[PDB]
Amino acid sequence: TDGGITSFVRTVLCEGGVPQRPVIFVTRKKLVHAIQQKLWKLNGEPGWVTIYGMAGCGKSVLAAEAVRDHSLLEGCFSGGVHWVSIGKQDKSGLLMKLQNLCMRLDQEESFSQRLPLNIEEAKDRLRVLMLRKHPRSLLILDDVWDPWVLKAFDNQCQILLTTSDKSVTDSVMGPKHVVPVESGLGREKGLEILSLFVNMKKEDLPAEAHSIIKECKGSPLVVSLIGALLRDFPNRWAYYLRQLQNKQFKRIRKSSSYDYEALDEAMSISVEMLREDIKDYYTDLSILQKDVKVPTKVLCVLWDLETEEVEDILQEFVNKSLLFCNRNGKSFCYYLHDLQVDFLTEKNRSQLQDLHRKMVTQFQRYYQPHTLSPDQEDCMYWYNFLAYHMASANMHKELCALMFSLDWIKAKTELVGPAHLIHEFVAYRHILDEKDCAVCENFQEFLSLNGHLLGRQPFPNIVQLGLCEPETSEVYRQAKLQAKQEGDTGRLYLEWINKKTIKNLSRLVVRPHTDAVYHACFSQDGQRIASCGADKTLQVFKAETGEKLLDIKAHEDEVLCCAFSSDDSYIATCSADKKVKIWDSATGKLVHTYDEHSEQVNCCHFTNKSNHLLLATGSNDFFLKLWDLNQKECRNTMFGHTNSVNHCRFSPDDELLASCSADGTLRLWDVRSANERKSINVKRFFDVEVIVKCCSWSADGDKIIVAAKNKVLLFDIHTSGLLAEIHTGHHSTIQYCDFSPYDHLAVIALSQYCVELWNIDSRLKVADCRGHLSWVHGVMFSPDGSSFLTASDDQTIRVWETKKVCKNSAIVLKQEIDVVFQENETMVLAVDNIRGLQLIAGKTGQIDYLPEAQVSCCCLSPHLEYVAFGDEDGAIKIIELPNNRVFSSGVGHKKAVRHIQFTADGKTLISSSEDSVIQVWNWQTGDYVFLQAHQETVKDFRLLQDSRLLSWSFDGTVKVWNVITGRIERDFTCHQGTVLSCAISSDATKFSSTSADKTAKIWSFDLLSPLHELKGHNGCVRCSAFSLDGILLATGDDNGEIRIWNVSDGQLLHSCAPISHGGWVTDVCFSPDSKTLVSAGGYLKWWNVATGDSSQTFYTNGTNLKKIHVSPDFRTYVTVDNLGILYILQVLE
Ligand SMILES: Nc1ncnc2c1ncn2[C@@H]1O[C@H](COP(=O)(O)OP(=O)(O)O)[C@@H](O)[C@H]1O
Repeated sequence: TDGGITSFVRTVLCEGGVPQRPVIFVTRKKLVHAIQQKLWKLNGEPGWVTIYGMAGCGKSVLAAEAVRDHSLLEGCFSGGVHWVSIGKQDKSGLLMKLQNLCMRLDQEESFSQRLPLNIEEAKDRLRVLMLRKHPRSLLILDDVWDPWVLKAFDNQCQILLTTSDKSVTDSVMGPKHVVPVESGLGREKGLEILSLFVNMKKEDLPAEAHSIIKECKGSPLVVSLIGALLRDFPNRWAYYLRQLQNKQFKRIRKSSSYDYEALDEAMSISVEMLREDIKDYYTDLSILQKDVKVPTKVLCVLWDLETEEVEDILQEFVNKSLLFCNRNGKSFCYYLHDLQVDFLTEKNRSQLQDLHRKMVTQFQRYYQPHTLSPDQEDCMYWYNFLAYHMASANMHKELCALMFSLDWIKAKTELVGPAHLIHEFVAYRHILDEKDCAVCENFQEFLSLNGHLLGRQPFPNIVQLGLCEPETSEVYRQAKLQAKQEGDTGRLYLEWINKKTIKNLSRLVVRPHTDAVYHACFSQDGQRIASCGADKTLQVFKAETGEKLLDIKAHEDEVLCCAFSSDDSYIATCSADKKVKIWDSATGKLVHTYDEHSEQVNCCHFTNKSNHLLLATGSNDFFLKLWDLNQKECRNTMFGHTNSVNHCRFSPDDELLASCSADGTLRLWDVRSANERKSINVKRFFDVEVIVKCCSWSADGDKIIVAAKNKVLLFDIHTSGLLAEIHTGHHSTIQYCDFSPYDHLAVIALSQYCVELWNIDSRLKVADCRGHLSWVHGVMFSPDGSSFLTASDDQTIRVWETKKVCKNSAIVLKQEIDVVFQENETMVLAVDNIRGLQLIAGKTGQIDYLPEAQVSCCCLSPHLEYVAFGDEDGAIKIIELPNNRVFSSGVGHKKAVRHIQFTADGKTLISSSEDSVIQVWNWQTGDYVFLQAHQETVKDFRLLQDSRLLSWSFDGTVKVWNVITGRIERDFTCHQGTVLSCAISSDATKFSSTSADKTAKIWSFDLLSPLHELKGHNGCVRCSAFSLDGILLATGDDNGEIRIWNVSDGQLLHSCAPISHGGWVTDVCFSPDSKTLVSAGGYLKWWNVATGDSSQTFYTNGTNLKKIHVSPDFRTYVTVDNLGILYILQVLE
């Protein structure tokens, strides 16, 4: 103990969070130095310096002592250092840490306020602060337990960590180091310690001394404790050597309590010796977890006291070495050494349940769940713990109360993401949602859809998000009320009338994981399913009710795949720990481990015949191993692939093995010999690298389908020729699939949550499957094919019954519709997503179908009665609804049919395609009128006043034909490149402006020169509309920007163009009162004329809407999201 401090060393250390010294200290300079060395030994280059040793051996004090020296600090870590007590944390745990470490580094919000909402995101926010804003800085990680934790800090920093297990640096690369520190200490120091406690100096240090130390085993913790004991009772020097002689502490799990023995005792005694008023107090601290620092106030609420007092009490403890503390900024938070917690949790074992109940109670006596203003030192603590303490005390009532609250949901999420709350619902399900009620799934399924939104600022109106749930759901009832309680307060909540029609309600959803499900598969009999994922476990349920049958902790890392044996006897799993495990489908006990791959493993599949039993695995080691489960060893290793092997199914007839790699080849192996028999290069792409995944065999096993980027391919296992090729969603990437045994059906996981299954051979999508809203990973048919399952990042497996998903539902449509706000009801007409078109009667499902050659656009005749639609080949037809059959079809049109529309009167159809000619079919009579623009390709038109019709194209040209006489009454060359949207001033029509690539020029059907150009928009005005007379015209920009310009020929009224919109502002429209501008693009969003927005609410599952249909009164709406969801909104009662 002395002084090498510099009031600088101070700042740098008190800043970063480094702890100070322990009451009494003994310069272990020999190692303070040992460590320091390895630190300079990093130079500039980032590295890893690990100070490991048995728990309670000094490390944490050693670390601090290392960076407690100016010489080493400046010129090395001149930027500073940051202490981060991590300890043993699960996933959600490390998150609360990182969240903290960020609330500290960007304490200036220098890079967006609000903390990161998840590990990954925090990794970055971190990597930035360390590599700028705080460079040349050291990161001190106190007590690390798992390798993976280090890989999150692997961001070019020089990190000094401490651990009780050196093997934590095997999941990270860099010039690592090691500074071994024994578990014990040396008598001379141990003595020093005692000495400095009793105020002696080895001179008066009794005989016992040398023996006591020998008993405390050197552990500075143990010693110091005893030393604090021998100091508070100067006589028992030999009395205690006696207690320590024989460890009279009795804990369950006697067996081999390593470091305990000496410690448990030290504690046992000192504790029993506390005064009889503060002794009850220390007992309560039995509910404070390892590597968790509590703040003064958390205790005030527990004990009904105040700062000073609560601090004095706890002081007596820190002084006696029964507690620890460090600054937080005038405010103090105290921790407990790991071992001391294990002590207490064992000692006051039978009392733990009550302490967690005495807490919470003391939290309701002072606070409110949804009233914790985020300035209270204790704030955080509660959010990420109140929910735990309650469960940790088993309080069905209490808990359900806090987690079934819309208000807590908001409250918490806005502060720390939904990341935690999501875990919790799953963790505390066992106690939470009991009885019969599924008031859970509701809140659970709630946290899945709108997951992405919560915690993301501008914070969503948690009420609307709820209104969007099933009527039956509690999330709704709580949101319906929350609303009806404020009736008339300038808000107005919209309401999804047909919220019911949508929702492909799968026959069953299962939630058994804490993290993304990466795979699943039915048992041969189809009765069960196994599903492994990043929750590091295996999980097997009934294909019936999801009734859990097995909950194994499979591996010590993420699990990339799993499958059942040929007779459902075993379930094997293979992961990134490079291990392949076989389990007992029955007992679920380990049955054997095959560790031979160099890299992670992915494909693991059993032989199909109930005769022989083998297992084939693919890895990133490029090999493919065949295991003979009846042998302690591997049966083969297929050297062959160029890159990583991904998928691989055994041919029905167990003689061939298929292999699908990243090297762009499909490869057939002869099981018996294990020799490459064929290799199929996938070259359908435009040297280029392509990855082939999912790849199943056909019934007869004389064919095989495989998936590469944006296609599925059917190959003849013989000719090695290609039999069929179906392209998928424009441009994405099939992430998985699975050939069905019957009907040529093949389900495929498209890019992100969208999952559609097709019908090869007819090569036509058969049915879309909107179900998840979080990246889908796996998907496959039950053996018999009757049904299929899906696994995604929303960490849920959902069974689906095939027959039912394929029926022609009006659930999902294309984004080509036409609305009819006929008063007492809204009527939408939409192009189906598969074949015909649907006549939807919003406010009474009533879905009527109409077969057809895959239309390309729809069209309703005001009065209904006649429905018209364009076609893909340019064909046009009209069908009369009353009859719903007799249809009339005119001839014309070379390209597909875009906008098509009926004339004011019941006859004459206008329709533009993808070329210069507009068409005016005055059907019924049969006469035709053409409008040879000679232009380029009419972008779109609009039925003007009296038989006059405004047109515009990729020529900046706008025109005013007149039907019944293809005669150009007006021509304008008002843009040098593609006109995009432009409206008329409806009332009268004195004006009619445009908006092309640049800005929006508004003119007057007269002056063959635009009134005043409206420059500014830095994206490209892609729409606009005039204010129902009101003298205003809003222009929707491309990057979300949206300015409202004023009808005074040329100005620049307010630009309420936030984004801090969501990609493209494809539409707008003013209220009949010229006060409410409602925009549409990535999602709906209203505004307040002249500065500020409004009910910016309503977010849709999907996005990139196009045209938002507003009824007359602005109290009814209709739109469709790129997920085929038809939203028919209508303001709340
Ligand atoms: N050099 C030292 N001098 C005095 N006491 C020490 C010393 N090192 C550790 N201790 C005692 O042990 C505690 C710190 O233990 P710690 O270093 O955090 O264990 P670990 O290294 O396994 O994390 C302190 O409360 C202190 O009384």
